[PDB]
Formats: sequence, C-alpha cells, structure tokens
Amino acid sequence: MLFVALYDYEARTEDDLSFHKGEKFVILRSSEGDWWLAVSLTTGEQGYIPSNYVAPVGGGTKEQRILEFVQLVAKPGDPQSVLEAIDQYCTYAEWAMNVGDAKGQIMDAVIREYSPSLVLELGAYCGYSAVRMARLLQPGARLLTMEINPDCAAITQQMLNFAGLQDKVTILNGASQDLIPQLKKKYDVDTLDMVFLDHWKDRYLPDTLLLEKCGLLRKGTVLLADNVIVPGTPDFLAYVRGSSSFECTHYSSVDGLEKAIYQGP
Ligand SMILES: Nc1ncnc2c1ncn2[C@@H]1O[C@H](CSCC[C@H](N)C(=O)O)[C@@H](O)[C@H]1O
Ligand SMILES: [K+]
Repeated sequence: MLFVALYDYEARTEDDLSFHKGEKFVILRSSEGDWWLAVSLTTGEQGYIPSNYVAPVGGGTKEQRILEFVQLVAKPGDPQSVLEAIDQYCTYAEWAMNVGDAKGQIMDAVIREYSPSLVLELGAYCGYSAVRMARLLQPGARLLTMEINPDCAAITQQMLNFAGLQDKVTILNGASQDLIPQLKKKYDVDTLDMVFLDHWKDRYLPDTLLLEKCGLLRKGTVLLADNVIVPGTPDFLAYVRGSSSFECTHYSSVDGLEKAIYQGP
C-alpha cells in the first residue's frame, strides 16, 4: 500500500508525476517490473511513478485494503471524497462488488426523485452504497442497512465513521429473513419509503414477499434492485413485472437496476 520516494524525480513521460525524495505514495497497481500507478499523498494526484525511485514502507483481505485506501486518500467527513476513493481503488487496484459510480448515478436520481425518510439497504459490504445514499438524505432522514457477515459490518462502520455519515445510518447484524420480521418489533419502523436490494441474488424474492407479508411496504414504497440482468435475478424480475402489486421501471448503464414501486396488495 504505502510507498516512499528514494530519489528526486522530474516527470519525463506523458503518464508520470514528479516528486521529491521522501514524498509518500499509496500504490494502486504495478505495471511492468518497474512502473507503479499511485496516488501522491502530497497532491492527491494519480499517475505513474517508476519503480527505480520508490520503495515500500509498511502500511490482508481486500476489504481492509479498500478501507485503508480511503483513510489514506480521502478527505474524512466528505462522503463524495470517500465514494471517489472506493471508486478509484476498485477501478485500478482491485475489483469489488460495490454498485459502481455508474449504477450509483441511477440511485442518486431515484434517491433524489423520492426523498425517502427511511431506507432499508439489504447488503452493506464495504459501505459504499450506504454512503452513496445517506449523503443524499434530507436532515433527520434515516438509513438502515442489513449485513450478514460481521466482518463486512465492521468495515461498513469504519467507512461510515470516516465519511461522517455514522449519525444517520444504523447497520443491522444478521441475515435479511432474521432481521426483516424484527423491524417493526425491535426498531420502531412503521413503513419503509425505500428498499435497496444488492445482497445475495436468490434472496430477492423471500425478502420481498417477507417485507410485504410484514406490512413494511406501503403504497408508493420504492424497490430498487441491483444486479438484475448481470449475475441475474430471474424469478424476482418475473414476480414483480407481472404482479399488479408493482409498477416496474428498468434502467441501464448491459447491467441494470429495476425500480419497483409497490402499488398495494
Ligand atoms: N441475506 C442477506 N442478509 C444480509 N446481508 C446479506 C445477505 N446476503 C448477502 N448479504 C451481504 O450483502 C453484501 C452484498 S455486496 C453489496 C454491495 C453494496 N450494496 C454496495 O453497493 O456497496 C455482502 O457483503 C453480503 O455479506
Ligand atoms: K456484482
């Protein structure tokens, strides 16, 4: 991750940045047996540094490494910055299953169009989408995310702490089918304005039917489902588009999001 410059270096080529010895860099990936792609801590610029000038300092899983990149590169308490850091690392360093910047354009439009006062995310992972949505909630508005994996939950918590969004989000530890019935009970929710679906692709139908059967859906509650089409959510995308209880709308960027506005029982 963290490297230091051993020698001063003026930029030659078209793709490299300049630096003084002692400047730190956080490394995105190598290229040849030389060249790294990196971010200057001094200027936040991304570019190529030659391996002859640079060496590792001492800064396990992909998930701590995304979190570590954010804490080195992004401005804390600035959600836009954190999103750009995760985007940057997951573009050039390591693929990760966050909804990207692309599908995140869609969510921004849906979140903005429908001003939810209360959102349920199913699948936090590294906290990318939680930040993406919570940065757009009106003051007072709440986000609730559900994450099985306690490991993914621990990272999501730090990622929110870093973004400054911890105060308007609440991670819930467990599987969906465990937690969804607990919702009105244990976390005083009446109905849900919006639900985001990016957890395991098969559970998109139990949980939908469960939430319905739990009353948490109201007329007008918006269901947004990631990874229809790619991976593939085939019985969800059939249940919902043929049920009179949902008006569906499809969006691309070819993967896509399905908007499913609940029209009632
Ligand atoms: N049934 C379930 N209940 C709660 N969390 C689940 C779940 N099935 C899968 N998950 C979690 O959902 C995550 C899916 S990856 C989702 C990425 C995230 N929505 C983003 O865009 O940034 C994984 O971390 C997995 O642990
Ligand atoms: K995916």
